[PDB]
Amino acid sequence: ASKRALVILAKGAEEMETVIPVDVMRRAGIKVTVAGLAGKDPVQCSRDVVICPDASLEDAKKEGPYDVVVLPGGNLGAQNLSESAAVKEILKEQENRKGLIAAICAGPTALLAHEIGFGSKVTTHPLAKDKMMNGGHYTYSENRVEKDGLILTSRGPGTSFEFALAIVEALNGKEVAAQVKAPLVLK
Amino acid sequence: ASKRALVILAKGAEEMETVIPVDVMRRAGIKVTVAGLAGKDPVQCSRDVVICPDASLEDAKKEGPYDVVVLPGGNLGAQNLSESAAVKEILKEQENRKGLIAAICAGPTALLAHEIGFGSKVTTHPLAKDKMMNGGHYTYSENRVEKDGLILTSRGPGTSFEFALAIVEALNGKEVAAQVKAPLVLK
Ligand SMILES: *[C@@]1(=O)C(=O)[N]C2=C(C(F)(F)F)[C]=[C][C]=C21
Ligand SMILES: *[C@@]1(=O)C(=O)[N]C2=C(C(F)(F)F)[C]=[C][C]=C21
Ligand SMILES: [Cl-]
Ligand SMILES: [Cl-]
Repeated sequence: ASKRALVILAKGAEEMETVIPVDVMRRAGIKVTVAGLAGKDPVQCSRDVVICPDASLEDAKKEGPYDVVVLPGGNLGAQNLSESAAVKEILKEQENRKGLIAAICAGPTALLAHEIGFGSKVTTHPLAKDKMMNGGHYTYSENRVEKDGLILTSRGPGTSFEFALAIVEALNGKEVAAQVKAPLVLK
Repeated sequence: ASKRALVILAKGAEEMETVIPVDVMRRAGIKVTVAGLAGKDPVQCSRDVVICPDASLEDAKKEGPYDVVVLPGGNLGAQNLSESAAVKEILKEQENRKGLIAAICAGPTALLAHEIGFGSKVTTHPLAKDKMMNGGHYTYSENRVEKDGLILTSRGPGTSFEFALAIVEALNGKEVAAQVKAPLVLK
């Protein structure tokens, strides 16, 4: 059976951090659901790219659980994710079932907000470190992609391909990740 | 006055090659218009990401000319660009006025279709080389980003940041490109 990914899309999401993982995961044969936090309607991303989600979060939740829950960054997107009780419930469920949770840039700060994965080694965007580290609930890393326990994190738009390929490797294996990587013309 | 970019968005465009340049150019303070080839309606990209354009191409043309015309790739997107008389007119105008033309992945093959920039050194995705080189009208390059005469080309999703930053440098200068680059966490 194909692996399944939930990508939660909120107003102010970083569009590159949303699109790169969606696209790369789909190249890997993962069934990806782009789920609108606010509902079914189009979402205005951080740099004004407007993306139409596949489904509302409310509806996508009914079709869970997923092999990975993905939290894009963007400061205001991450803040919206952090404020959402629906996100909290999804992440708690995913944590309880020992499923992969992936977050990039400021996205990991929603893990802090929802008390997810405490004790894990994590990275974030450099400018989101202090927020993430408030209380010392995680151990900070400067690796471009980091993975500890359930929790896969990464730093910014420029680490999005590495982040996405790490998700691919976790779900579908090293060989599929290498096959998907080659045609991308990565450095 | 701010520089202005036209990004032409067709069905089957590679969404990463569309979003990365739009976002990075907007970070650079460029006024970017995402123009729908087919009209005002949302566009289904190659990997099923749906993007709502800012305007139809028809309308965006009325607001030209632009400092750069950008052609994303995606094989089927590039084919749609190649078949369009409206694209032909836009590119011919841009060429006639000695303005920048930028194209990535299979995007450069639309330049061939519309007889734009013959004689220039160009790159493409490796799998689009033979198409681009039919007739020997260009000189082929394996550089990740190439620039000759009016024509700025690049290879694939994994060269999209380099491509976008080259556009930024051409329009806004080296200093702005470096300022925009740093927070991206590129390697
Ligand atoms: C990143 O996408 C994010 O979530 N925050 C962020 C910043 C910051 F934190 F706002 F400064 C900068 C670049 C990229 C990202
Ligand atoms: C690229 O985005 C493009 O336009 N074509 C392409 C391929 C190809 F050519 F179809 F094989 C592969 C990867 C990336 C791109
Ligand atoms: Cl942001
Ligand atoms: Cl393609």
